[PDB]
Amino acid sequence: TSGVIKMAVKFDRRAYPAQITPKMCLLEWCRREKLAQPVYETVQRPLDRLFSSIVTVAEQKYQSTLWDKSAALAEQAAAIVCLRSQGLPEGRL
Ligand SMILES: [Cl-]
Ligand SMILES: [Cl-]
Repeated sequence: TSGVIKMAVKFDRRAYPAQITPKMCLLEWCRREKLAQPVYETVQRPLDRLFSSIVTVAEQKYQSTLWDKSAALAEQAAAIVCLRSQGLPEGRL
């Protein structure tokens, strides 16, 4: 159950309904299957002030390799890696 699963992704807000995001889809999958809910860890780097995040779900870790303009945006990209690497739907129009 070790290691980190990764992809190069960014969250594109106009590709989803304003009120249904990847973080919320991931939370609903955890409720349905009675798993512990997700834990995020987010950091900002001094080189260029961008953010990156890692999410832990069911003892497995997931991360995007790109950096983005806010904590919220980084956290949404982490959620996408978790869902898309597993073939789960993520809310796209
Ligand atoms: Cl959450
Ligand atoms: Cl934002």
